[PDB]
Amino acid sequence: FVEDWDLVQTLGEGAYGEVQLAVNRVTEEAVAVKIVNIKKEICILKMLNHENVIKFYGHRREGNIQYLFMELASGGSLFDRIEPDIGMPEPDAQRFFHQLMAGVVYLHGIGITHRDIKPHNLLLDERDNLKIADYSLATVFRYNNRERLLNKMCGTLPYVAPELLKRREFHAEPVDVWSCGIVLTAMLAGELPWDQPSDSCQEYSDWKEKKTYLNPWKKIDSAPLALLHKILVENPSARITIPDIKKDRWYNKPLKK
Ligand SMILES: Cn1c(-c2cccc(F)c2F)c(C#N)c2c(N)ncnc21
Repeated sequence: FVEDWDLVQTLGEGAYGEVQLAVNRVTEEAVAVKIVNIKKEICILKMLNHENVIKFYGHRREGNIQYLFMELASGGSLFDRIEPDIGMPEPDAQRFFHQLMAGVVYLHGIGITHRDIKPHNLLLDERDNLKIADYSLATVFRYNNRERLLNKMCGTLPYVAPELLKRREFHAEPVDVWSCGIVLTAMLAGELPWDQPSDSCQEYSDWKEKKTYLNPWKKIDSAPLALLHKILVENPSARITIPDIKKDRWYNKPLKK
C-alpha cells in the first residue's frame, strides 16, 4: 500500500470516499488517509495550522485515486459521546464548546468557513481534544480583507441557519455560529430541536414563540439555555458573534476539574 504506509483499518466512508488508518511499517507512526474541487480542498487543507483543526500532512495521486494524509483522531467523534435523550455532563459540553469556538475563530481568522459543523465532523484525539474535520464543503469568504457573501446552499438541514433557506446571498460567519448552537443543544439534550429551521417546521415555530417547557429546551439548565437564546436568533445580523459568545455568563462559568 502507498509508499511506506499500510492501510490497516477503516474509520469512516460514504461522504465522498473512505478514511483509513495508516500505520507506517518502518516508524509505526499512525495517521489517517482519505481515499478520493479536490484542488480547492487540498489548497485550504495546506492553510490549516491550529490545535482544534485536523492537520494536513500531504497528498499523493496514483492514477484515479488521490490520498489525503491528515492527523489521526484516535478518540473517534463527538457524535459517539452524545447519549440519545440525555446528552453528556454539562462540564464536558462546556470544554468541547470552548475547543469548538477556538477552532471556529481560527478558521474565520484565515477567512475560511467550514459550512458543515456537526458532531460527525468534530473528532477527538487521545486526550479528548476536539478537532474540526472534513474541509470538502469549506470555502474562502474573506480575501485581501474583503468579505464575499455566499450563495451555495450546503450543509445538513438540522444544523443549517434559516437565512440559507430564505436568502439569495448571506454572510458566512453567522451560519457557522448557528450550527455551533445546534451542536451545543445536542451535547446538552441528546436530541436535535428540529428537522430544519423553516416556518413550516412546528418545532422551529415553537422555539420562535419561546415555548421552552417543551423538549429539548426543558432538559437544559437556565445558564446555557440563555446562551442558546442569543445563538439561535432568526435574524443573522442580530445573532450573537463569537467575541460576544466569549463574554456570556455560562461560557465563563467554572464547572470542570
Ligand atoms: C472517522 N474519521 C474522519 C471522517 C470525518 C468526516 C467524515 C468521515 F466519513 C470520516 F471518516 C476523519 C477525518 N478527516 C478522521 C481522522 N482524521 N482520524 C480518525 N478518524 C477520522
